[PDB]
Amino acid sequence: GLSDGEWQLVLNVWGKVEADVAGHGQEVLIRLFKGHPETLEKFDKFKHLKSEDEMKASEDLKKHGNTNLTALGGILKKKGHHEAELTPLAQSHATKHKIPVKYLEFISEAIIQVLQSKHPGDFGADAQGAMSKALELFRNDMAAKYKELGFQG
Ligand code: HEM
Repeated sequence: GLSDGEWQLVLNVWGKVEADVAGHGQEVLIRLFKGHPETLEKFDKFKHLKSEDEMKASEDLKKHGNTNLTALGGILKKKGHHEAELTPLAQSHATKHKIPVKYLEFISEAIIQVLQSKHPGDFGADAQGAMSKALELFRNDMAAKYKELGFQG
C-alpha cells in the first residue's frame, strides 16, 4: 500500500543502512534486547550476553544483525512485490525460530529508533511515515503467511 513517493523515501533512508549494514544491525538488535528482554530468549547463541558491553563485543551478534538487515533490505528493495523474498523468511520464522508477530513489532520499533538516532537529519516526518508503512506492510505480509502456514498471525 505505499505510493511511489513513499517507496523512494524508504529506499533513500535505507541507503544509509546499506552504507553500514552490520553496525546498523548490531544497534537494532541491542535496542531490541534492551527494550524487550524476553526477545533475547529466542536466540540460544546469545544467552550468555549479560550486558550491553557483552552485546557490543559479540561477533556473532553483529554477524546476525548483518544477516537480518541484509534480508530486510532485499525485501524493501522489492517495494511490496516481495512475495519471493518474504516467503522463506516467514517460513523459517514461523517454524524454526518461533517468532511471534509481536516481536516483529518490537524489532520494527528498534529499526525506527536506530534510524532516528543515527540519521535525524535524513529521517524527517515524511521518511518516518513512509518507513513505518513499509515495516507495517512487512509485518502484515508475515502475519498473513503465518496464518496460511497454520500459525498465529
Ligand atoms: C526485520 C525482521 C527480521 C528479519 C529481516 C530477520 C531475518 C533473519 C534471517 C535472514 C535469518 C537467517 C536465515 C533464516 O533463518 O531465515 C534469521 C534468523 C533468525 N532470526 Fe530473524 N529476522 C527478523 C526478526 C527476528 C526477530 C524479531 C527475532 C527474535 C526476537 C528473530 C530471531 C531469529 C533467530 C533466533 C534466528 C536464527 C539465528 C541463529 O541462531 O543463527 N528474527 N532472521
